Amino acid sequence: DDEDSVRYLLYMAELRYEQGNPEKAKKILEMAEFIAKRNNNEELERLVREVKKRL
Repeated sequence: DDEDSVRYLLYMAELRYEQGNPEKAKKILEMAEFIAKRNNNEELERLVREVKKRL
């Protein structure tokens, strides 16, 4: 239900941050946040902000 698509994007933003690319990680995070806030699941947006605490 598109929830996996947010988890996929979140993992990518961590990798791009891990590889030392801060700009791409924010962009994938912006895309992951757009979809998450348009999903009916509230845990999805909780995970997004949690990942934002890691970046």
